[PDB]
Amino acid sequence: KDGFDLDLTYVTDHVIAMSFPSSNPIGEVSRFFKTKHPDKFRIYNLCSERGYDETKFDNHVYRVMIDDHNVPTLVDLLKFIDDAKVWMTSDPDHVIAIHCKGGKGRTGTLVSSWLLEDGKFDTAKEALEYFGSRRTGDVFQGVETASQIRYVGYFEKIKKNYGGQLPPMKKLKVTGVTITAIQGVGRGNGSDLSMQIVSERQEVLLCKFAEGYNCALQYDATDDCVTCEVKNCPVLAGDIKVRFMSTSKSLPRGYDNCPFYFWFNTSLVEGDHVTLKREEIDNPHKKKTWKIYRDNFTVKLTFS
Repeated sequence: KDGFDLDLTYVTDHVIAMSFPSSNPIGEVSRFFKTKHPDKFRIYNLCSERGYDETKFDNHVYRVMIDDHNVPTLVDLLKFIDDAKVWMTSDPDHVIAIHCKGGKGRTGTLVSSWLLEDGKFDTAKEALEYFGSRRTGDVFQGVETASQIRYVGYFEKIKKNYGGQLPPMKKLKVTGVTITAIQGVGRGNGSDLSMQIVSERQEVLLCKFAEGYNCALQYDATDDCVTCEVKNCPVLAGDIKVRFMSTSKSLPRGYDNCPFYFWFNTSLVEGDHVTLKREEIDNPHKKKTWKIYRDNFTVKLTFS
């Protein structure tokens, strides 16, 4: 129309979400920002997996390293918010454009936190539905995973309860895991399952439930659940991902190459446990899986 053919959306007049500038061919995305926002744009590339020629955008590209179907570190989220705040407030015509690839999970985690920082919404849930409504009211139109939703909620908590800065440090050891509604999940008794805890991109603990490898499994058929005592957990600090793997052929992988997983940050855990409902766990949150993960499916981690 103005001669551009692009997956690009104005979420607001000064906040753009878009797809990856590939070589949207990069020469056209580049021409677009140089034509409609000359000297007044800043681009954010959220892809851990891929960069590009940032000189097509006059070197005004800020990188946040986020894995697809995952979350930024909370530190990186807050740094992004500071960088965008300085850019956005130094000139009424400055704009920010946010992207990775799918225009959706990673992009919506940062756009929705930005919309909270700018005061347009009071709650993560409204900012999330609002971004969902600009791409396509459902929070799962805003981002892809339950951890993405959690991290926008972490930003809201930081803003509201911790003065816009990180909370006092809390460190944890996982000593137990409990999974309810286990029938129908893999072998229905925990025996196909293992659990990996990942910190700073590395495995810090692996548990294999049938074998008692760093753990001991109890299956309670009456209560339709499994408990496992977790052994040898190192002290955990910061953003932690917990992944559950299965030897079972009937238990499919969703995102992240595993049946189900989640992120949490140790300083934002309340008390001695975290319990997540089905819609709060990555992969069981998708309705295509709700004959495997029933409505009372939950994962609880116990801490010391």
